[PDB]
Parts: sequence; structure tokens; C-alpha cells
Amino acid sequence: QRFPQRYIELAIVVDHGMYTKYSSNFKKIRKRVHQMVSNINEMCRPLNIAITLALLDVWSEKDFITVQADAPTTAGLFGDWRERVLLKKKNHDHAQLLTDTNFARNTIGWAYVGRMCDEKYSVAVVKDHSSKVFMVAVTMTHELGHNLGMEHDDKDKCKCDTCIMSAVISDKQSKLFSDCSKDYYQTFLTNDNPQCILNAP
Repeated sequence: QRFPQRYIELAIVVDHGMYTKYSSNFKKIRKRVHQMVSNINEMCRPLNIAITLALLDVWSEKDFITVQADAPTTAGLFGDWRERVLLKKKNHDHAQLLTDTNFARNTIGWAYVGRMCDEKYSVAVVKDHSSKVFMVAVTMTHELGHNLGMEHDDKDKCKCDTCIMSAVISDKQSKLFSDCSKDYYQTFLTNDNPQCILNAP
């Protein structure tokens, strides 16, 4: 393996709009979330990161934060709620909020760069932007990548045009991380090396 073993214990939060979108059916929602995690796990295999679902929280009554059009604003509110509430329910390394919100500018996700393990900033928000599980899981993996110190792919740095960290998604989306992404991950493990992902469950 190019990379040493790491582990990411994920918490996935499904908001009320997404709960409603999926017929208020918890079983259906749980199944979709599991299929997403199985795809994130597959996409992270070349990085040697074992992905697990530590916690699933479905907002079946109401939203606990204001899930609004600006994704970064939503992410900040989600990070606050994740630190103050979600982390007290069960410890985990990174949390993603899934929503059906029509984020502004056709945005489909957002996350803080390089803040994996941080109590407030190890989060992402992701739009359930396709009926195709794989396409939403790629976006979850893309935001996770940013949180692991990755920036978007750049043609001068690596040749992959449709990899996970492409600036924009497309139908020919590949399940692979580019060499740009792998190099950013190496830099993150060398310069940051957060402790929580060294811990196996």
C-alpha cells in the first residue's frame, strides 16, 4: 500500500427535507445511507482508509439547524450542532449532513479543508443530488477529501479529468482519486497527521 492504515468513523445525518423526500421511510433511508457508505469505503481503498458508519441520525420530526441555500453557512451551523449535540451522542471522526436543499449556484456539497478530526470543523454538507447512489457517494467522498487536505484536481499537477476531486461533477465521473489527491493526502499525513484517524474502532 502507498499509504499507512487509517480509519474514519463517520456520522451521517439525514435532514427533514431528505426524510420527507424518501417517503418518511426510515428503513429505505438507512439502506440508502449504508449503500453510500459502502461506496465511500470502496473509493477510499486506494488511500488505505477503512470507512465505517459509527452513527446514523435521521431528523424525522424537524431540522435542528437552518439548512439554507448557502452551503458554507449551513456547514458552519452543522459543525456547531455536531460539536454540541452529535458528538455527545456517540464519538466519531467526521460527520456529514445529507439534504435535498437546492443549494445556491447548483452547489452540491461543501466542507472545511484539512480539518479532519476537529470537533467543529470535521464536517461536510452534501446534497442528495442524484437518484444514483454512486453519484451522491462520490460527492460525500469529495467533501471528505477536502477535509483530508485535498484541493481540486489541477491539470498541470495530474492528468485525471474525471476523478473524485474534479472541481465539478459530471456523468463520466470516475470512482478514482487522482495523483493530485493522493499527493495532497500524503502532505496531510506528513504535516497534520490527526490522531483520531489513527484509532481503529
